Amino acid sequence: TRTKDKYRVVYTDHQRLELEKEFHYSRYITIRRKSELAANLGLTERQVKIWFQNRRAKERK
DNA sequence: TTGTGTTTTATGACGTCC
DNA sequence: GGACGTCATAAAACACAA
Repeated sequence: TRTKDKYRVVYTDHQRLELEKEFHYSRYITIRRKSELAANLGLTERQVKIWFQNRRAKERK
């Protein structure tokens, strides 16, 4: 769906920062918010979703 | 350097929506 | 039969004592 002949892609610093800020604001992301964020950062909704899931896991750990 | 231990993307499997 | 949540796990990329 995302993966191809780039197994995984390194997110820019800026992107990462934005995501972190969003996470801090709230740990779950609304569909609308997700859509906005993907639009404004050059990532797919799906990518954003994945990231949030990862981040929650990380927090738990 | 460069091993090697850890972190970041990403997936399928399985679970719960109030 | 979707959407999103967990999780164990693979592989690329990084962090950094040695």
